[PDB]
Amino acid sequence: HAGIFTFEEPVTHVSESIGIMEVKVLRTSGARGNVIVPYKTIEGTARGGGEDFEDTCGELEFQNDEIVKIITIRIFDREEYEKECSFSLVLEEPKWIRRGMKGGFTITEEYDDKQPLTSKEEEERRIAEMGRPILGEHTKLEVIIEESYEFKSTVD
Repeated sequence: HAGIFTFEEPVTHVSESIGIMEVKVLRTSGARGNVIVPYKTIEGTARGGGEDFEDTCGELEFQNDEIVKIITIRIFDREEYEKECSFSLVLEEPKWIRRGMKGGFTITEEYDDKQPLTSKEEEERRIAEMGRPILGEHTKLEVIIEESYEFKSTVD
């Protein structure tokens, strides 16, 4: 189906002393199957590797629209020195797995170990990919941390 996954808010500012932050990945259209939604933390001005934040890259399991997933990022209690440290988190191309649907099942048996599904030439590959789950239009999560940040009205 046309799956659309996006973050709650594209910018979140959190405390250094928060430990773990929580972001829900929302599904605009919904979910109906078994959808694996990968994500990856982008080191902007903040340093991963356990310095300011713990970088996290994994894949979330969105089966049905009923459930929601949360990305838990480790924010370290780092009282270093004032930086403009922020990191972004983005969602990767989500994949729809069989058995979670009804009637029509995409039996992914044509896959190539290098990277693509369509390991052939352009057999309407773009149309095939347009029939794959995607993310929202502009979906990024800029997570901002450091001693003394400004808390704006983050409201929905």
